[PDB]
Amino acid sequence: MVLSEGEWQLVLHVWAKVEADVAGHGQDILIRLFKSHPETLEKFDRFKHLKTEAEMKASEDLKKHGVTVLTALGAILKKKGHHEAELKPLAQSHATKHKIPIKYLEFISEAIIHVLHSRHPGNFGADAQGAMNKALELFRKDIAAKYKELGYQG
Ligand code: HEM
Repeated sequence: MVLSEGEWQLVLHVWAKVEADVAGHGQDILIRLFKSHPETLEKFDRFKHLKTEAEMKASEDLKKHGVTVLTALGAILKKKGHHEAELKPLAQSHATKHKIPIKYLEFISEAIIHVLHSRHPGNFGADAQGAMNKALELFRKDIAAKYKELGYQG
């Protein structure tokens, strides 16, 4: 798939808002993911023990990881489709070390959309959401293809 320049502009305009508070958005997105799909929390030996949202919010480790995740995703989005170099190491660790099925990447995509919808209604109308969805679908399609090449495609 290929996004138009207009679609990338919608994606990067809302991402610029997210970047005003990377740590806050990161906490919201990961907590939304762990609450909506508790099975995903099982993949994190570091966070598996967290029992409630209050505990998740108070974890400094979880917040730091959210910043690491959003910074990586942000670098990918900014390449506007030419993200092959960035995807390689991410695909390798998530397929071989962490063992993260494409289904889970769908769950976090849903979490990202929910959080942007709640915090940025003015910059995340229908057209903007469609563009963000398309960007994340592209991300998932390319990651899936790399998974296959790496021998996982899980
Ligand atoms: C937009 C989606 C994602 C991005 C950009 C992303 C990014 C990252 C980054 C940059 C790290 C650091 C280095 C590495 O190990 O590769 C990481 C680690 C990890 N990721 Fe992701 N990830 C994504 C989705 C997921 C999902 C959906 C799961 C699980 C449900 C997952 C599980 C993990 C685990 C288990 C680790 C290591 C945690 C630790 O250091 O203890 N990732 N991810």
